[PDB]
Amino acid sequence: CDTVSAWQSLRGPGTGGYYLFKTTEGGKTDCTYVKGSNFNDAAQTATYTYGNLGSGNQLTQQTASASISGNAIVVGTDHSEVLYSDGSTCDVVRLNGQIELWIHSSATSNTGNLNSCCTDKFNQEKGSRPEHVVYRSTCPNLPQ
Ligand SMILES: NCCc1c[nH]cn1
Repeated sequence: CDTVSAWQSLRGPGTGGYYLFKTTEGGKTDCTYVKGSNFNDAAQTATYTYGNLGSGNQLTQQTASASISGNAIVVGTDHSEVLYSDGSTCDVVRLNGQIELWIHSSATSNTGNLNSCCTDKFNQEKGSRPEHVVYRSTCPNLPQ
């Protein structure tokens, strides 16, 4: 289960975006997501649009520059260390001690059949910490 690089994780397929599927973090807002655009492969920088479910059944949106530092995806002060990513469908990252399993928008109808490398890494790294499911099928589509 050789991981792709942090840049390959950030960029993913280069289209769509990622929903937070499971996390060790409690109190997370439903439909937490990130979506990259304006990918600069040379500089390994992108625009991130991110948010979660707000009012009126609409996703919130805030933008930030996303970049890479070592093996972490950097958004503001958040450095999310890439534990495993396939660069295509899912990522397992560590941020503020929390273990997070993110899924590409193309993978949201198969959450029981995700890349074994992603689920194995998430299950290993969370240890005895209870998981929380943040994604649901009724989450709105990502910002277009
Ligand atoms: N595809 C990477 C998703 C992500 C998680 N955290 C920051 N970005």
